[PDB]
Order: sequence, then C-alpha cells, then structure tokens
Amino acid sequence: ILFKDDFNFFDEKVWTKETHEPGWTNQELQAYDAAHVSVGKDGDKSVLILTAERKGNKIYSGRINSKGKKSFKYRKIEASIKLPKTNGGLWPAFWMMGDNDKQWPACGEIDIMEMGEQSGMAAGDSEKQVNTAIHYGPSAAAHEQQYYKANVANSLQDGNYHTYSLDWDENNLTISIDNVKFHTFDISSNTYFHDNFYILFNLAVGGAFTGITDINKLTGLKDGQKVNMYIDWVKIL
Amino acid sequence: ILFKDDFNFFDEKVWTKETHEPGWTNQELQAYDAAHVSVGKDGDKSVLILTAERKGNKIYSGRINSKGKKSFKYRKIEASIKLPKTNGGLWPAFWMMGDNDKQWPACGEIDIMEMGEQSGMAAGDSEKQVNTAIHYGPSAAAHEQQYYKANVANSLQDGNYHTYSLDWDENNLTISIDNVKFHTFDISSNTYFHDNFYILFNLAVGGAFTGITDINKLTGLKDGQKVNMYIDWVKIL
Ligand SMILES: CC(=O)N[C@@H]1O[C@H](CO)[C@@H](O)[C@H](O[C@@H]2O[C@H](CO)[C@@H](O[C@@H]3O[C@H](CO)[C@@H](O)[C@H](O)[C@H]3O)[C@H](O)[C@H]2O)[C@H]1O
Repeated sequence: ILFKDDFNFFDEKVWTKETHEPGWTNQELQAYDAAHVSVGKDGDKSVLILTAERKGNKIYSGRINSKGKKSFKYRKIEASIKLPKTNGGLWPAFWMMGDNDKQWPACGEIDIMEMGEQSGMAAGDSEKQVNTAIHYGPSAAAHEQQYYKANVANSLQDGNYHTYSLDWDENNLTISIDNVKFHTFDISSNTYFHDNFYILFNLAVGGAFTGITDINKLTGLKDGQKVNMYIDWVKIL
Repeated sequence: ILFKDDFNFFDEKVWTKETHEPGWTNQELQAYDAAHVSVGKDGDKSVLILTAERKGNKIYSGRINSKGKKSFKYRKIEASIKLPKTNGGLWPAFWMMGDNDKQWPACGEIDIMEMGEQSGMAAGDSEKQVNTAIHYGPSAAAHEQQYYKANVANSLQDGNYHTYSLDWDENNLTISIDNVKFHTFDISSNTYFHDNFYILFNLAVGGAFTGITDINKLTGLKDGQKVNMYIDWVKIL
C-alpha cells in the first residue's frame, strides 16, 4: 500500500473542498460549499461524508479533490463507497483529472464510477446502471469521450459499501466493482493518460447527465431533505 | 463490390419500410409509415428519401431495414448521406443489427452514425457532434453499451453529402466520416459481432437521445414543416 486514507479526520494536506455556484458545470442545480463536506461515523466506520441538502429552492452539496496534493501514475486506486438512492436527480461520482495546469479536457479525465443517468431512471434500474468514461482532447471544441454503461447484477444503492477499482498501466484502464472486471479502455496510443492524475469525489444534484435541470423535476431531493454519500476509505496499491 | 444500391428505385427484395406508433422506442415522438419513405431525385442524384413532417401534434417519419433480405459479416460498408439541420430534436441514424431472431439487444447493434444528441445542442456544435456505439448482452436487463462521441472538423449538415464507413474484421469495428477515422471498438473477444448484420436508416423525431420527449419543446420540426434525409447510395465491399 503506497497510500491509504481511512478518513479518521479531513486531511487538508491531501484534500481540498470546492466552492462553486449552481450552473458552474453540466447545468448542475447544487452549490458546492465546505459545510456539505465532513468526516464522521457510520456505525463503527470512519467515513468522508458528502451531504446533498435542499432548503426552499436552494440546493447544497459537496465535492473534494487532491489536485497539487496527491497524484499518481500507473497504480491501482480503490475506494469503498456507500451510495444514496439516486432516482430523481442525484449524481455521485468517483473520478480523476490530470495533475497539471491544462484547461479541461486537455488535462484528461477518468470516470471510474458515476450513477444517476437519465436512461437508468427511464429503464427502471437507477440502482444498478453504472457509467465509466474517459474524456480528452486539446480543447472543449475538440472534446472526445469514450463511455461504457451497464447494469451490474445487484443494487449498489443497497445500504452497503461497494469497492470501485481502477487498474492503470501503459496500455489499459480497467475498472472493477467488488473485484469483478466492469470494462477496459485502451490508452496504448492515447497521449492523455500517461501523467499524474489527482482524485475527485462529488455528489452533484441534477445536471444534463441526470436529464433533470429544473428544480420542479427534482424528485430525488425534497425540501428539508439531506442525503449522504459515504466513502469509508481510498487506497493506491 | 459485393453489393451497391444507387436508389434508382425502392428494391423490396433488399429493403422493408417500417410502421410503428409514436413512442415505440426511446420515447420517440414520430410515427413511422411507408408514405414517409420514397425514392426520387436530388438534382442528378438518385436518392432514398426519409421525410419527417408535422401536422399539428401528429409527427410522421421514415425507417427502412434489410432484415432477412441483405446481411453481411467482416465487410466494409459505406453510405453517402445528406442530413437536415438536427438542432431542436431531429435524430438521424445509419446503423446495423444482427440478422437473427434474438430479441434486442442479444441480436447485437452497431450505430455507425447518429446525430441530434442533447449534449451536441448544449455544446453549440449540433452540426458537428456524432455518436458511434455498439449494444450487446443477453437481455434488456443485461444491456451493455460502448459509445464514442466527438465533433468532426466540418459541418455534416451543410447541404452536401458525406460518406459514413464501417470497417469490420474479427478484431475491430472502425467507423470513418469522409475517410477520417472516427473510432475503433475492439470486438476481438465480444461474441455479439461475429455473425451477419442487416442495415437500417431512419430519421427519428425527439426521443431520450435528443433530450426532447415533449412536442412543446420540439423546435427542430414545427407545425407545418417537412424535412428530408437523403441517401445517395450504400455499398458493401
Ligand atoms: C446510439 C444510440 O444512442 N441509440 C441507439 O441507436 C438507434 C438509432 O438511433 C436507436 O433506435 C436504438 O434504440 C434501441 O433500438 C432497438 C431496436 O430498434 C429497440 O429495440 C426494440 O424495442 C421494442 C420496444 O420495446 C421491441 O418491441 C423491439 O423488438 C426491439 O427491437 C430499443 O428499445 C431501443 O432502445 C439505440 O440502441
């Protein structure tokens, strides 16, 4: 184990909490702030807690990253995450971007896990439908993305922690869920995935991906409701 | 050349015109019927024509396939297609499904070209943004999909014909647009892409892919409007 965070405390030497207004990316409904990121207890477990909350028409949630603090290359990254029910507009993600100063998507993006996509709600398997993706290109106008989407066998929103893994070498990005291979992206001649990448976790609320960008269609998070995303640990082997 | 249709006439030994109610697939707004498929002339060019039109709240368009009539395996297929401006909910596609009686998606699906996606309008490059994809898996519950999307250099909705190509061997599916390689899907160990596939062309109107499933939001086909998708030719080499 080269690195492990058990989230006994919020380590500011590793993580930064983000602050953005609604609409900052992907027509998202939440404001990100420091107050909706905490470390706490879930039973016997030390966990990072991202809390989505709604008061009136105002929506808050949490997002952290290890940019300029913790980045790695050609190593295995795993995180144990307990996801909320996403149906009706929640958008949790475990992902990485290039640890350099290049504007997105030139920095590179690996989406290890996201749930909450529009089509999953329409098909009635929002609890099983996972997206994994890579984004790259020298600019936004030249943005390129590869996706794989599938239902896993059983609910990942089942009140349990699940293991999300990326295996990374010169040739391949291999995503696994509870130690079962989900998909492999070929990067052997992709120039954007051979540098240091930092880690992100967030719980977005609505946005293009969920197909919900009007608070009137946000059934997934109600007035007075708080909803948590729990990360028990993250490690780099 | 194994096969070439110049569309001097509609050959019922190769092609079948499809009839479906609105919302048959993907929450699409259009009815498909035989009256909205024709063969005719675009100047000197003999063309297959798929016509989308709106009479009040009734939307009609055209869809054809060569199931049980014309299918192939490990051949290059190209088509020369002129597209309408898709912005505001039009959804043209050139694609393939396995020539067997397995229920979708166990038949396999190759989407060589589709345009008109939500994100294309949101990225203000609706004339340039193309999706390519493969769908497979034993049931609708176990639906798996790989997709690539990017903007091509030049408008594909510019009043001219463009060439859409699939190269297909036992290892690779390679989509090209105007002889520029767009994406390669690895099918080397994917069991769903090693039998005969038939061809489809269609012009859907609205649907989940467009993010417009409500006729009130459909700005791309107004009341009293008529739009044409033109295929000059298709060939298998
Ligand atoms: C690339 C992309 O985003 N979408 C795919 O492209 C094509 C062309 O744009 C879409 O039309 C596909 O939609 C899927 O097509 C299947 C075959 O037409 C549909 O399957 C059919 O479903 C009906 C109703 O349930 C059944 O009665 C038919 O037997 C079955 O073939 C499927 O529902 C639809 O999602 C995209 O895959």
